[PDB]
Amino acid sequence: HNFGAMAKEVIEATAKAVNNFWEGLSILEISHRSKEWINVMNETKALMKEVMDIPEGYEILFFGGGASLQFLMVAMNLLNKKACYLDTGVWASKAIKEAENIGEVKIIGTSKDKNYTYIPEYQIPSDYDYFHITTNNTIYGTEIRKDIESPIPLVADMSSDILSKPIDISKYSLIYAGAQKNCGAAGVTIVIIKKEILGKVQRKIPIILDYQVHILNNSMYNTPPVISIFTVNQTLKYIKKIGGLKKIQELNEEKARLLYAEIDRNKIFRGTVRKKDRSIMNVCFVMEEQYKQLENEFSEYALQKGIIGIKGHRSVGGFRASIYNAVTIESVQALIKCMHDFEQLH
Amino acid sequence: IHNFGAMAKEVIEATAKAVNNFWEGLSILEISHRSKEWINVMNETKALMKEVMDIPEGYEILFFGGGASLQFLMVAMNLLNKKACYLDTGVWASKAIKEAENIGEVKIIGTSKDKNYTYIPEYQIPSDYDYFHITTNNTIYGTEIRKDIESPIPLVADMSSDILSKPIDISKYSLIYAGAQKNCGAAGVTIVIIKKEILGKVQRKIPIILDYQVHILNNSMYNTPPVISIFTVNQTLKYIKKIGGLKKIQELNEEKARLLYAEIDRNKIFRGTVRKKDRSIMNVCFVMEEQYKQLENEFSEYALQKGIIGIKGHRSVGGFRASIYNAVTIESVQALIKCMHDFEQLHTH
Ligand SMILES: Cc1ncc(COP(=O)(O)O)c(C=O)c1O
Ligand SMILES: Cc1ncc(COP(=O)(O)O)c(C=O)c1O
Ligand SMILES: [Cl-]
Ligand SMILES: [Cl-]
Repeated sequence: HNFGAMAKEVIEATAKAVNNFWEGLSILEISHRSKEWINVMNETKALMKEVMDIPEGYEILFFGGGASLQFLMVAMNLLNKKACYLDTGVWASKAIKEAENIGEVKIIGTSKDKNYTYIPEYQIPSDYDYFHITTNNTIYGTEIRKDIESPIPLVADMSSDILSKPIDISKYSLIYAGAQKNCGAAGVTIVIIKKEILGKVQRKIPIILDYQVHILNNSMYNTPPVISIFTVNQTLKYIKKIGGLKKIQELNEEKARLLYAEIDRNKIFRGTVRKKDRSIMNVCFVMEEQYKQLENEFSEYALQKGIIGIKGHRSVGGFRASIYNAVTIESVQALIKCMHDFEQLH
Repeated sequence: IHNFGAMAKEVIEATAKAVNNFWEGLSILEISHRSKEWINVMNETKALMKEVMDIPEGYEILFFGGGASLQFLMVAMNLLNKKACYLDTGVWASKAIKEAENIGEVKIIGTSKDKNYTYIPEYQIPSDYDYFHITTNNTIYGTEIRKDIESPIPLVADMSSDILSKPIDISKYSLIYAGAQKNCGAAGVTIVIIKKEILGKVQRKIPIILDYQVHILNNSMYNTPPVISIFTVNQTLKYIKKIGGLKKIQELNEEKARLLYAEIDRNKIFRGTVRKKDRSIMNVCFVMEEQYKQLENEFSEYALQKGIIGIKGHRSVGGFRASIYNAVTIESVQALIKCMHDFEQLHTH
């Protein structure tokens, strides 16, 4: 019924563009070498600059594949001697592992000890090539709050929180996001990168994995993921129309605030995650121990009521409500009402 | 208007429909790739490709984001242990070779670089290399390979510009791949068809995201796949089946090329760049005769005024290139021919 929604303006625009993008030609059949497309590339780049307040010295790239390709690219392009990572979840852990296959990694802090229910403390050593974080840990519902000011280059996987709120881009040397959550449709990954960090690795880098080759060719070194890039272009237009990332944040903060209040009020349920590290985007909650056996009964009940895709990833069990930008206040209230009624029957 | 670029209309409409409402009011852009609705598409696309292409048992089908260039690297990382060999028949072939050389030892066993890749060289395949890589249709130069290739070592092939233009004997190949923006689908997806028993034989470490095994173990959803581009491949396969398979698709293409080459050869304004026996049926390259060399630009503008678009050659050849993908109609080819025939800069009657 409702739970991975994309804004409707963006769906309609995309469909329109499939029927007729330019002069009768479908967006699926135009050349990516044509000027019509190059213009979209550049406007999308200018839109992301505007909407996110990207300063000078940062390049914007679009890659096919996902955040996982970037786990590798980050390491191959910046890990010369050694790099450090914060282990806050499945995605953080998968980044760390890919990087370890390339060279030396120090894990400077982890919350693996308590099923990643919290964000650990850490001291950033000043002699590593870069420091990599995962800002929203999608599976465990933790996010990072502290304004991070790294003495070395700061790399961040924002797959699950890019375009949910404004950020200070200048604090980061490289930001990336698989784009299927907020931000766009499956098939594209965004990379925003402070060019001056490249060129400092003695290892050879394959051409297709070399950020410089991509920068020099404005992300069309080879065929880019046109339609997914288009959906990013529209999503940026909609965020601007509706008054920017300040506003997007307020609506999200609210949606999360209601849902966490319901979780905490309701005796059937409890949030898994420490209050202070609670993510605004992925809201994880399990059955109270007393009602543990009702877990499956409630899934079926939510499904009967038209709520879909709130099952947690396996490792945590319980539930996870992913409150992406395009999920409405109304879809959140119907969850709350489903949870409330579940409590009142028991 | 006549369109060198066209996608079949059934496929465009189906994709648009699926963007509005794929399943129970939800757009294909908003469903979960972890949902059963999507998994079913993944599998039906796989079963369709198996059916339509007659893929034997022991071959896996994978879908990758990115393009054929990512596969240049994956191929080498997954199969080049000691050394491999390549045939140099063009820009794409040369780019594959280069990426592979950055990984390990490559013997280039034949090249047509000597004559601006106007022909397909002879070669002897050495039996002690890990694999032999070819580019079956050389998109920029308009050559394709004809000989039925029977390799004594694993045969890898970049079919980006000819996949789904005709039936092939899949059993001859150990790995086939295709960036999919030319016949078979829309930009954002690359197909890989792979004989699984060739994997596992490399001493080098392979990054997880580049390891074909990890992908196969997860049915191409090790991570988020390119959903919409995969859907367009799913529809393209349905259309090919409806209209009677790859045998039919071939006849129509062979015809379209046959007409256009006859016109190129008949017309004194123009000449085909490529040796006759190696002529590609997909990418038709032709330049101005030397006598009419200065008319090159005048003719581009003339074609454009007449509604023909995107026939300009890649820089390295100049001249022209008519890409006669499956979805380009006989009628669009005739209007090119009629445009060419209106060479009254000569006064032929
Ligand atoms: C924070 C985070 N990082 C990385 C990924 C992996 O994304 P992809 O499927 O684009 O490789 C995801 C996917 O959900 C995610 O939420
Ligand atoms: C034969 C061949 N190989 C490789 C490529 C590169 O594919 P991609 O742009 O999908 O990297 C192309 C692009 O046309 C091609 O025609
Ligand atoms: Cl996670
Ligand atoms: Cl070529």
